[PDB]
Amino acid sequence: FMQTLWNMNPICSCCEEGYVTGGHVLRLFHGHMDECLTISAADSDDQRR
Repeated sequence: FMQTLWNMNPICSCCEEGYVTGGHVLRLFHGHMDECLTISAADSDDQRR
């Protein structure tokens, strides 16, 4: 019942089609046909760093 005041602040809004904005998840592909920046596989002693 005690009053706590809150702010309402927008992160995003409507967006033009085919335009990349912040917050989306993508695949970063560098090369010609098939290559991407990846992290090492599970275990394999690389520690995924």
